[PDB]
Amino acid sequence: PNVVVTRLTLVCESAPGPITMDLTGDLEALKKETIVLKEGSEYRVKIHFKVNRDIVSGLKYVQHTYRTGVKVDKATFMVGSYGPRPEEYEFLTPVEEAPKGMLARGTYHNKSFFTDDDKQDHLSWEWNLSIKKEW
Repeated sequence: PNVVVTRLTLVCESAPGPITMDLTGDLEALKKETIVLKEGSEYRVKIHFKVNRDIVSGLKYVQHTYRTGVKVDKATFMVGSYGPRPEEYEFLTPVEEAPKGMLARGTYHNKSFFTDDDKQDHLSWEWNLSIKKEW
């Protein structure tokens, strides 16, 4: 395909190691993968993607976050226009603060969509974020 989503990374300097998932692999297995942030960490979501053949416009990243007892949190980010090249591009969301406090720890269930104004399903995937007192 012209657009290929390759990877999700949580960018956080204070993390003791990389926080990343390979989106070219088994998507069913991503749900079991442990993605941990220390509570209160400042981080950004980084989506890596390739544009292979043709200039594209209106790319968008959508993330739905499910947390027990809370209404689903829906966020849309404009990614924009990109031309073809061999090297992947990286899109980063604005910085956000991870949840903090005893009642905010544990599991956040995410469904992510990389799409565009034409509603193409470039990739849809699930992943879980675990918020912990320590790394």
